[PDB]
Amino acid sequence: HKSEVAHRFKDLGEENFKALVLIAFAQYLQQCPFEDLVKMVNEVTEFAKTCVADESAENCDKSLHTLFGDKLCTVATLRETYGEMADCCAKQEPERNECFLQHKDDNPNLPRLVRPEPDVMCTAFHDNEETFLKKYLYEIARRHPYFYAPELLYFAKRYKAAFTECCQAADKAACLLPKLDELREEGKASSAKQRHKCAILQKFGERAFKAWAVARLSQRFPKAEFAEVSKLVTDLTKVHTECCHGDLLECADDRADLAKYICENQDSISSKLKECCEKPLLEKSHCIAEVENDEMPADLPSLAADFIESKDVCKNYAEAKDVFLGMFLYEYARRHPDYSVVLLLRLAKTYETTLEKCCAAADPHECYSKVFDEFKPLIEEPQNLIKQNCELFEQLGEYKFQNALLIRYTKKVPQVSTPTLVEVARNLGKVGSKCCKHPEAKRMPCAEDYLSIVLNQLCVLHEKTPVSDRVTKCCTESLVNRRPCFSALEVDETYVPKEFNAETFTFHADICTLSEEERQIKKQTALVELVKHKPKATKEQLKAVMDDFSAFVEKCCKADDKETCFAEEGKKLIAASQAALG
Ligand SMILES: CC(=O)C[C@H](c1ccccc1)c1c(O)c2ccccc2oc1=O
Ligand SMILES: CCCCCCCCCCCCCC(=O)O
Ligand SMILES: CCCCCCCCCCCCCC(=O)O
Ligand SMILES: CCCCCCCCCCCCCC(=O)O
Ligand SMILES: CCCCCCCCCCCCCC(=O)O
Repeated sequence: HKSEVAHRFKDLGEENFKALVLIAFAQYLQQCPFEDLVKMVNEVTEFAKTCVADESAENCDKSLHTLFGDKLCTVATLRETYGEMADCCAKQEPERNECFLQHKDDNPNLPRLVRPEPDVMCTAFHDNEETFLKKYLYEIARRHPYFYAPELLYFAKRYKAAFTECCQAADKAACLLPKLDELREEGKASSAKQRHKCAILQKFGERAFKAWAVARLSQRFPKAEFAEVSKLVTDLTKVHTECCHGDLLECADDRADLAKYICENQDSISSKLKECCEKPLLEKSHCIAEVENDEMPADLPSLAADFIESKDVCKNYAEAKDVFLGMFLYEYARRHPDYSVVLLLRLAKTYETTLEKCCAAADPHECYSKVFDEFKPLIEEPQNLIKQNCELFEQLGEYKFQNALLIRYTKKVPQVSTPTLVEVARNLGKVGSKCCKHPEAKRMPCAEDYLSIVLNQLCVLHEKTPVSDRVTKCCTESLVNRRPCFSALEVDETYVPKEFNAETFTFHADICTLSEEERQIKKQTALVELVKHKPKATKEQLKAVMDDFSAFVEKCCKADDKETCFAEEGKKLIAASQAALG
């Protein structure tokens, strides 16, 4: 208890310490140059080593909050660069750290991070490994100031491994670009999934978040007793509140406490944690969050005894409605690791609605008896959408699946900008690639994890620049209704076709040389524009026009005179297409 900074140095070790301190300063000091933060991290590291040698030395006795805040207040250009943030230095703890948190900028004005050429990256990696890796760690942390530093650190070690492996290969590019791409997607998805959990907490409140956490922990930890899940759900909520406010030291400490609690009580929680509970303090929390679902106990009774068929259902409910509803959710969820969390919550809200209505009626048991009937169609709707979409994904490419989604979603919401329709259809295509490789036992949770992210992204974007009442309705819907609401969108009956623009459907020989990704984006853009222009086109008409386009590109990219034929065969393509459509 003597030196917080000594204790975290000894626990983390110097290399992790230095990294996290760099991430933390970069999350706060987003416009400070790399060399200035490196010098702060080395001074903080020197000071922490005085506390490691003497837990009683000067200032070693201070809160990490206090030490962190004082270091920020030694920044010479604090007022010049960050303006009103420098006024936090005029306060004392805990007001100062509160004031610093109040001034973390969610979207700094920083240019997109452009990935250098593989050979350039590998020369840089070989020439100064430490500086190469620390600099991009800085670039990411300063652009992602709420991304949990220990997890940003876990990604950085995977990036290091990819460089170490691939800067061996003869084709550096063919090894490295696929590992970097997958790491980036997992990075972005991890950050999204955190933002989703903060939106549940922040937009729907503590009850909705705790319902969400009971279901998810009950699927993960099915041998856990309900009181043990209730306890974990309380602690989860404080971790997420702090993490959501973006207070790294408070969040880190609530996580370490919960990760120590879980590891002291494995036999009450899960047989899947032995691995995770061997790992250092730094990762242990993170390993737990990733653990595989435990096998559920054999010989579980059906839910009907307690929830459905018992005398005492209305009595037990009315005593403590949230506690009984929480029990139902735990019993349902621990039996159905194959259900989405949201599906389980839709069932618990149906059960709740039933008991509200049935417990007031003449024959309560007559009324609440039939409830499992209303559950079947709730379960079947997401299972059938997944079946139908994965069948379509299997029939078509990943790429032609995307094109099918672009036609579908453009006809439903043609007021959405082209670039966004292309990025939503392309991301949805990627959810089909990822989750259709699961067996149906694991599809619904996969689809939930990745669709909720796409839908949060879409709703954030739409809140900033709204274009459709129907999307506002779906985005402001209840947590359980959002995805069904988007699923219920029909073809827009009222949309005014977009006016013909020859420029939009004119191609050049440039298309032949473009990268695959970029060629696919140029064609998917034109397909959206075709649909905004001919929204009544049938799947036969659009398919006819797209195959003529495809024959036209295959003809014109192999022609003696590329440009002439792109121009002349282009005018014919446009004319035939207009006549055939609308
Ligand atoms: C996506 C996973 O469900 C993460 C999980 C969780 C579950 C429900 C709501 C929030 C988060 C999760 C944690 O984030 C966690 C963090 C620290 C310590 C233990 C944890 O256990 C966990 O299951
Ligand atoms: C201690 C945990 C008690 C949890 C309360 C369970 C209530 C489940 C009812 C369904 C409400 C789901 C929340 C939502 O509307 O998003
Ligand atoms: C399989 C990905 C292709 C994209 C669109 C298909 C969406 C299927 C909806 C699945 C819903 C699961 C979560 C829920 O219970 O609402
Ligand atoms: C402006 C975005 C396009 C509108 C569609 C939003 C994305 C679809 C999300 C729901 C998809 C679930 C599968 C479905 O039922 O189509
Ligand atoms: C009315 C103007 C008509 C012009 C042609 C429209 C072009 C849209 C084509 C997109 C089809 C891509 C399929 C493929 O990959 O080959």
